[PDB]
Amino acid sequence: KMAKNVDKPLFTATFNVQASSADYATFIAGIRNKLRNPAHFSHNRPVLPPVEPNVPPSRWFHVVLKASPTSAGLTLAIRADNIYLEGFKSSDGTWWELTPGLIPGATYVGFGGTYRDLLGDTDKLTNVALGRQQLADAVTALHGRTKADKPSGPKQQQAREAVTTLLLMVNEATRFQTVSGFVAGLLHPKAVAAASGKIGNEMKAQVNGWQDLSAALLKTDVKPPPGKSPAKFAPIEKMGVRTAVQAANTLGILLFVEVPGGLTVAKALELFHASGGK
Ligand SMILES: Nc1ncnc2c1ncn2[C@@H]1O[C@H](COP(=O)(O)O)[C@@H](O)[C@H]1O
Repeated sequence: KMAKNVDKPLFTATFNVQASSADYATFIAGIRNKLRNPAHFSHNRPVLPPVEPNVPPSRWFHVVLKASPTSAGLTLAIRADNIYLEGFKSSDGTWWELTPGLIPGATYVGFGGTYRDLLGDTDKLTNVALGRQQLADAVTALHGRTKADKPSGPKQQQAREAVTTLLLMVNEATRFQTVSGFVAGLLHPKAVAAASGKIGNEMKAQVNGWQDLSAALLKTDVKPPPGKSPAKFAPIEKMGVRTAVQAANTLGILLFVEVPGGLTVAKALELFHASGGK
């Protein structure tokens, strides 16, 4: 079934690609803040509300990426429950989708939104150059797409790399303080040489295990039966995350996961609604 409210975003976050590192950090933090379930934090990190059951994805936000403070932005359509990128809007007004048949009126771009779809393998995230120019070039490539272009092998490859670039610099940045901090570290004033960088294996593991890391921290919040010890964090060595404090420093915003003894989908959504959440 088709998604609802794709063009009725709960909020819009906007970033000028030439703006400062501080403004980028502010931009990412604001996304996390607007996505949060105000009734559910873990170690003072925000947790997303659960995914709504019995309905197709009906909660969305937009990210607008601008080449400059005056320029028309590239609009991204992202789910507000799991931060999945599913759509982007080019300058001619065409909505492109990463899943065939998901967004009403949209045109399928020719490939999917998983890293296997985009790179061939999730192990290849360590090969993707990130930085200010890569961000700007990705915005240019996707924003300039027109409905009438004849797709080509090279153009699709360009489009894949552009989507991958944005997924990392927007979506994964939102999910992980490690990734957002890394990207913030690549952004400098014009007086500084152009810079680019690739993520290491720890961040790759984090990106490929968001649910696992979210669940691992959530488990530590479960109050024990009386007369027993608080659950201890189970290390995830591949992510470089051995303790709950490290997990908290790593997680930008947690995916909601039902863990034994914790909130259910229904109860967390009940608390979300009671706190004003939409
Ligand atoms: N369209 C997407 N946008 C952003 N992240 C995604 C997308 N699809 C998959 N992921 C990531 O891949 C993980 C596994 O997704 P799945 O294929 O649904 O099991 C998710 O938890 C996300 O971290």
